Amino acid sequence: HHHMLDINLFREYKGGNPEIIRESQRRRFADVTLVDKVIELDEVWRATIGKLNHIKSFTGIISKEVGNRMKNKVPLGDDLELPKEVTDDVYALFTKEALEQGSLAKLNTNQLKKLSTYITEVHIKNSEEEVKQKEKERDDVLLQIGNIVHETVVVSDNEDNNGIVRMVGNPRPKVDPETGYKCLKHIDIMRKLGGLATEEGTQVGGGRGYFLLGDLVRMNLALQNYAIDFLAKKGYMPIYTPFFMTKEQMKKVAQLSQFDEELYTVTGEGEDKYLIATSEQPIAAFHLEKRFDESELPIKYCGMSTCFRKEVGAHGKDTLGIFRVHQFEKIEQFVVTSPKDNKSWEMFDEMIGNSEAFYQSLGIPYRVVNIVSGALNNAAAKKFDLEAWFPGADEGNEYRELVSCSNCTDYQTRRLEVKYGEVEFCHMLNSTLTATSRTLCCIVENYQTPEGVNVPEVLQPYMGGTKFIKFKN
Amino acid sequence: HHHMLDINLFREYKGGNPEIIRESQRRRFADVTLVDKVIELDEVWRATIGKLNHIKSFTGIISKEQLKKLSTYITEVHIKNSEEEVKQKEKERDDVLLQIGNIVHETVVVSDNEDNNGIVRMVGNPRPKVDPETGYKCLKHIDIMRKLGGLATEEGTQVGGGRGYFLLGDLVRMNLALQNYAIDFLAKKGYMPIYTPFFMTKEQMKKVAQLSQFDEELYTVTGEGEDKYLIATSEQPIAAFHLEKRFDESELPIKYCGMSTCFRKEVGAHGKDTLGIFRVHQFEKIEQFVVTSPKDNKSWEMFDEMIGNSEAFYQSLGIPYRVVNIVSGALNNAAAKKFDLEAWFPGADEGNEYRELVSCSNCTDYQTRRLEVKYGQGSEVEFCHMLNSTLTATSRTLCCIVENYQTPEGVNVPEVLQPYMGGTKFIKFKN
Amino acid sequence: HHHMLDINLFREYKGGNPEIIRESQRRRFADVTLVDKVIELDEVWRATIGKLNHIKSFTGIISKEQLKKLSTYITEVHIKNSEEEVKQKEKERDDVLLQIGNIVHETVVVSDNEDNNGIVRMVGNPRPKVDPETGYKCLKHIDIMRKLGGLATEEGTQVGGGRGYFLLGDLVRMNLALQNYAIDFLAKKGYMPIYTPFFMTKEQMKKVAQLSQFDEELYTVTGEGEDKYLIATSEQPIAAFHLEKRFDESELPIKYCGMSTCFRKEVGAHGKDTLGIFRVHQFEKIEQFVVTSPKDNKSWEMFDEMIGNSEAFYQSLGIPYRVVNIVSGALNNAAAKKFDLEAWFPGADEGNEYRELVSCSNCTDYQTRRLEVKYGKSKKQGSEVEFCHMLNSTLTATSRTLCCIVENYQTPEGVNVPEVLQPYMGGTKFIKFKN
Amino acid sequence: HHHMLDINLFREYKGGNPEIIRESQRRRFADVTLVDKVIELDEVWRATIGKLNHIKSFTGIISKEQLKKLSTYITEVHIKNSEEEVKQKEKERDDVLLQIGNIVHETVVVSDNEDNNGIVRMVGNPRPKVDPETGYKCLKHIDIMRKLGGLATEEGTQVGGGRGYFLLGDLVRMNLALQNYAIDFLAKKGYMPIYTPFFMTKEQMKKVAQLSQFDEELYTVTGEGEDKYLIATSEQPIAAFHLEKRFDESELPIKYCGMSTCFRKEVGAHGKDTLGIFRVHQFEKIEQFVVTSPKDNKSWEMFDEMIGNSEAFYQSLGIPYRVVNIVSGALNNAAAKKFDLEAWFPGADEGNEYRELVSCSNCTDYQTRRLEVKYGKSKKQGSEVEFCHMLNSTLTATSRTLCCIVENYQTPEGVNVPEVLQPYMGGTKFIKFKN
Ligand SMILES: Nc1ncnc2c1ncn2[C@@H]1O[C@H](COP(=O)(O)O)[C@@H](O)[C@H]1O
Ligand SMILES: Nc1ncnc2c1ncn2[C@@H]1O[C@H](COP(=O)(O)O)[C@@H](O)[C@H]1O
Ligand SMILES: Nc1ncnc2c1ncn2[C@@H]1O[C@H](COP(=O)(O)O)[C@@H](O)[C@H]1O
Ligand SMILES: Nc1ncnc2c1ncn2[C@@H]1O[C@H](COP(=O)(O)O)[C@@H](O)[C@H]1O
Repeated sequence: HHHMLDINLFREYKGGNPEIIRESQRRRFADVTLVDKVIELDEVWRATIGKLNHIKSFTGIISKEVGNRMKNKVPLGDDLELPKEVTDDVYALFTKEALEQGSLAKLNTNQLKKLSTYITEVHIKNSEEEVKQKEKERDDVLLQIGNIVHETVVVSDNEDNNGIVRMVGNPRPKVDPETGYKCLKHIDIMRKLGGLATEEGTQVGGGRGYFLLGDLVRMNLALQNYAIDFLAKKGYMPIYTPFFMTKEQMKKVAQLSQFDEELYTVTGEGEDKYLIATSEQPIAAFHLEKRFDESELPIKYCGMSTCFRKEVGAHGKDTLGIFRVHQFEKIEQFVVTSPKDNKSWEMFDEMIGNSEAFYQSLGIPYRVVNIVSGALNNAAAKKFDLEAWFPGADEGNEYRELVSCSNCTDYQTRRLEVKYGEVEFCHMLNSTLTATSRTLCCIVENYQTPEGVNVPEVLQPYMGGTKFIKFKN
Repeated sequence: HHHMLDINLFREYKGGNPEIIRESQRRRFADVTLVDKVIELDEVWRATIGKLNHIKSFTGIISKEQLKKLSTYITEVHIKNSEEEVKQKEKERDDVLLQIGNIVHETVVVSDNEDNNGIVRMVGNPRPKVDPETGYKCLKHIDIMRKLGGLATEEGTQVGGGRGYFLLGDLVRMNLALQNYAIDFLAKKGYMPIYTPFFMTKEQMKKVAQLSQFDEELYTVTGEGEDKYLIATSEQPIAAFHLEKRFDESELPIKYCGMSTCFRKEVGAHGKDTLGIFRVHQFEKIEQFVVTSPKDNKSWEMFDEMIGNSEAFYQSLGIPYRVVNIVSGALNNAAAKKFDLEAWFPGADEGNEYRELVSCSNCTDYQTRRLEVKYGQGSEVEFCHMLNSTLTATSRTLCCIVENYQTPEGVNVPEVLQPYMGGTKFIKFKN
Repeated sequence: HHHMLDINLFREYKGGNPEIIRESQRRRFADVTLVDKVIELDEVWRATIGKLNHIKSFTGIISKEQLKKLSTYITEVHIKNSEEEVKQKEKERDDVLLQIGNIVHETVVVSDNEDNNGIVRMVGNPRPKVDPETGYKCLKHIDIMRKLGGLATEEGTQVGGGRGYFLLGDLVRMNLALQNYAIDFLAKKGYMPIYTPFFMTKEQMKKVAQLSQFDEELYTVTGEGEDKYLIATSEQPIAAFHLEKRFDESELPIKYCGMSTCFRKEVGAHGKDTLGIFRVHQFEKIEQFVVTSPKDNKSWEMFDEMIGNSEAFYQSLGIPYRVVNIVSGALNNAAAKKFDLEAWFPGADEGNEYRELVSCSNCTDYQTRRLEVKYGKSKKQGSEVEFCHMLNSTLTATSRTLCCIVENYQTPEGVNVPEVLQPYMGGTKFIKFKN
Repeated sequence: HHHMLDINLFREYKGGNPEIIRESQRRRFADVTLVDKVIELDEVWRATIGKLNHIKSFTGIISKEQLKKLSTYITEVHIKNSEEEVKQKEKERDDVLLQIGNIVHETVVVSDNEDNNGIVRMVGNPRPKVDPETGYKCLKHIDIMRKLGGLATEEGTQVGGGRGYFLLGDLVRMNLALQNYAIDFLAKKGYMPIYTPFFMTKEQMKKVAQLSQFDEELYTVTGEGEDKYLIATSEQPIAAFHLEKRFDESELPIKYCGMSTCFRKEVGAHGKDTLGIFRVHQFEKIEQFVVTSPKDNKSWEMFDEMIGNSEAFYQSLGIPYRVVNIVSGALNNAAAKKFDLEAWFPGADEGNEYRELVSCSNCTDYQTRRLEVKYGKSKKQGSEVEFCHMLNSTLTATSRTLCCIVENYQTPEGVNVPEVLQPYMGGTKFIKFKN
């Protein structure tokens, strides 16, 4: 059983288990004290409701006394103001001892009706606002705690400890044992094909800018076309998205730190917008405030978009070619599931399995890696990456991520109000199928020859039968 | 013979013909007085150079003869003053010249009203708006796509702002099929596929776009490096790709099959074409882009080839259309001539059935001058010619396809696209 | 001999050695093709000058001898055109050259992974994380500072945004003691104190910062005059202080004790080091900054002297550390070599105990070229003048140093004040936990 | 008795006294009609509540007794509509009330012209501008600092923009001595040192600054998270530190020794004080900041104590000064009273010899209302709770104080170090002119 993060989990008196949240924070190497802060604020909130109900009882105590006086035909008295001693402290009049000793008998009936009005206007309203402030204060701390980390996640703060789950395929050696031919790197291969112009690309579009030319363009399309067919046949609905999102929409699907490191701003028509970093962002927002029955789940989407990333944190990293760029196309798996019966965890296995079958069909060797708990973002309960073999890489850098697959359970569906059926929420998952510029880098390295690049068998029909791309220089 | 716009054409005494430029300005319904301003500024410029040479000769007259202090004074006070003043008049002259539009080709219909666009030819068998044998009236593209379950404008606008959309299901696969087929179609005709940056730096965009496009058309993108613009068409980065390059006759023509998503603010078009994905802020477009020699009407022959390519494309899709000669008053400053292909939309409102799907333009050397795309003379060098033409903008082409291929039960897939969609022949209505 | 990066080094037939530049690019894991692009552009530039001078000969042959209009045409159409083409090719060559990083020093560990940073030496006696006799486990800096009542991250972030903090009470006094002691420490070594603008104009900042720093590191400040940047380190304005100056051998070296608040966006480090004041947007830093002669390996001797100063500083504080040789792939474009001092944090999570407190870099003439800090007031070499060298080294960044002190000097009852800081704290020897 | 500005004071029939508010507006030379506008809006607000409660009676009369749909209609169309109208009128009333300035204290000089600032007292023996025996004329601070070699406005403005400056050498050490001595001085009086964020979010800055400060005074800082403002004084973040807190009598007063760099656009002062570091965009300031009980004139006693602290500070430095009572028309909206300390500048132009070094203000509860700094943890008075009082007073802004020191301690050969600062300067007694 994997827990959802909600306020009840913090409440030891209501069947909750706050130590689970502390343990998740420790595995995230995050602020463990947030758990006790939420508990403290929740208790103050609940105590504040108790005070409000205590003040509200004063209303009934007054009206009952007024009612008894009217039945007994007691004169109302003059239109007197409340004594300063009463309004200095109305609480002192409503103790059991004070009432028995005749606290209200000191006031005529006109004064009792003024007192009730005063209590409503000055004390009940003040307490009602204080209840709202404390509720928001608690909820604001709760929003800072990350999703519960799944028990199968490797507990570590260093991705050197990412668990190697399995290895699939036959990675060609960097140096051919019979001819001594050393595998070239993707950028040299693509330039030797005449298919890549980083010089005009950066002149025209800024850093990391590129033009792709010729057969590499046709292979770029072939990958997209095949990926969409591949997922459509597995029941994933193809969906093409806006590449813009309004800022208020983006704030519902992304972490605030992504805004400075990752997201471009776009201005000039209507509200300022962000360019999307992944079709997962608009496809998530697509579900804003919707409700789904068990009979309507799961919902499977094959998302398609160009993706834009500022890569501010990665200056000086992967600066050669189109492995790490600001602009690339990506085919994405996106699934909404029931929150019941470990279905989202079963869907996680299905989605990483889809990506594995995809790269096996391409003849791309890879390994599946279990991402350490300290590196998960706040939404993910678990993340598997597929790291593919790059036989032209510099020593030690041969396995590089091509795919990430995450189960976010109900972390984002809560923020988007994607309800199931004290509401319950759906679960959401996402997984890369293929980001094509980096997959093209991997293909050209694994399929290179001394004369050019072989086209993977499964892509040949999607390229009009082209079997081979010959070096031009 | 079609004239290029350069400073020599303004100079009647040097073999030029400024009345050609005045007549071109009248056909554009533009500021005709700009021609006389260039002539006046050019004459003042030439006289200023003459005064400088007259001043510089004073140096030589002196040199033959404490007599050096006068000579230095002439250099420091007069020669420098005139040499800088020549630059001021030269930049001033060129600044007016840059405002004059390209010479309008003789075959362009001369008019200020696009109601007078010339209908060059009509090709195909457009289906009637209403089937005479059943009474079934063709639906509009937006209704067709929604009945297919393939279009979500509601979530699209919530997520992406005005005109935002999601496309779903078989329509997505048909969108890709159009792109995949278009690229194959042009690659087989010798057009090199090229995928471009969708960003351009502002200095680069200023070389390939008119200044008004920045306000009406181009989004700004910020956050990494210099502020940039989203491209409105792959023609913009592909043109910039040729910045300061030079080509021989043997290296021409250069033919590109450009591919990109395109982004347009459509500020001038609020309230126009507000239903569906006919006019949007974001769409994919396959573009023909060609650089030619400036000799022997080669660019005009390439113009005919390019509109012919688009015609063959829509014939292969079974899309009826007409070719339209855009009136001189509607040409932008770069274009010497523009043909549009307007396709039949049987679901359109009465009178609105033919709508632009393709524009095809010969800009001769107007943009290559600004980009320094030289042909092959010192400063008397010549420049190449550049042309561009839509092959297909896919969201609007999809609108046209579903209207022309609709039935009461769904949408037939055009025959030529079926292999590009895994063999799908028909898309059934879901609601 | 360590080479400076200039155009002459690219010209193999004219005494240069471009393979040295190619090997530096490989060690940086950077774009090697830039070297050949500069060579090609320089050759076209030199050929364009050759064509221009040959056209200029037409004047002497013709003008010495009514074909006089031809001479004007040749000047107006060909000579002017060639002159403009030379200026364009020179700028094109120089723009690519500016993209190549400084020549990496031969003693730098060659690697793309900082796991291979060379451990040069270790100094001190690091206390165990767990007391061997009592089992008391060293607390982390943030918990210590909160138990002292001296750190308010809650009000800090509400008032100042992410990573914002207030410091209160004796922790403030210790923060100040670090700054005052550091400034005295460097003054005794001949480093002149200098207080700088914390704003810099874009034109000047562009000469001392690479383009990636504008997105990852530098805040923009607006509202008076032109938009400006907050400094990330006093190294930036102190370097710019030397703009367009020339220094003779007798006027070097120039040693400055830089002091400022420093401002850093830390965009690349979202989610990293989020607890306490180890990594913040705002901190004070006492900085060693030196201008040296370019002769006789003087800047390399100064590099050793500057890391030695920082080492003696942390020895005097009783802070154990190690000196680390930063791998070539991690150096920024300006640095020819960088040593870090990584101090012991006994409260850190397992495996994270040694963390950077100091960086020390020799940038030789990479920045002085851009700032035109020339060597020699004489112009005898014309445009072949040499430039001074510049170095910088942290002495102490005080919020992170404070974190290190409180972890290393903690007891179960509070924090001992390091002996050398006690006179700077009115004799306070100990700060007691309040909760 | 000094009144707080709250809605009850506007209600003449309910124990208030609106003429007191009108007279405060007249003394401020501000908009008197705001008082009657608040009165009118409050009356309409109270009448709207009366109509709403009367409509609510329809439920009890009707609902107690198939005309049941009428009750729903009355609730859906009239009661909800009246409830919204009450909230709107309350906000409309409160928005006008926020525009009225704090009640001006009775001891404030009533005038619109600061020429009438009251001279409260003068302390010290100001040296003559011209030496009576030698005729030596006192130099101005900028010339002194340049002759010491300690001030670089040329590099300062090139690097940092207008008014930018570097300080070098012993002037830096004296700048630092002022800060360290000031912090020790206030610590002995029980003021806790506090170091603050120099950034503030817009939501918090709006609670401690009036709208005109955003255009004239506050820089905007952008690039990480939301746009923020640079602080103009540590008073701003230290006030915000108390957001939504409640303090009992036993927890007051709260005394802070604020320290920060301060940033000011000085847009209103272009062309004013353009020579040297008397008026700059960036300076360090040691600040007295106090929260007091609202009872028994305690904040007015604290005001006297705070100006007294500043006076003893400048007496210890041997700086002659005068205390000035700032005219009512010049007070900002928050201040009920403001005293300035104006020090003697013997190098100033004729007539400009006394210039502000210190401002000391009692803001009573003007800001604590906006920050919800409540008095008493008990809620026995509900929404009729009282707020604490807040005061602030400069101890020393060091660049301007340095200007005053060098003019007052100059000789023909250099500058004497004030006796009390000598231990803070390693015993340096004198700084000699270098040129
Ligand atoms: N800057 C980039 N350039 C190219 N491909 C990228 C980039 N960032 C991510 N990708 C690809 O997209 C996948 C998903 O990335 P992420 O959403 O960061 O998990 C990666 O595994 C890569 O294949
Ligand atoms: N805002 C738009 N939305 C969709 N398609 C467009 C839009 N603007 C232009 N197009 C398509 O792109 C082609 C070229 O347009 P233009 O570049 O204006 O000549 C048109 O004929 C349309 O097919
Ligand atoms: N964001 C930061 N917060 C606190 N201290 C920092 C930060 N960045 C750098 N430092 C300190 O400043 C020193 C020099 O940093 P750098 O200029 O990056 O080499 C480091 O060794 C740290 O001690
Ligand atoms: N622009 C400035 N430059 C230097 N010192 C200043 C500046 N503005 C204010 N000060 C100092 O700070 C004190 C308090 O200023 P204020 O907060 O305006 O009352 C003044 O008395 C001056 O000593």
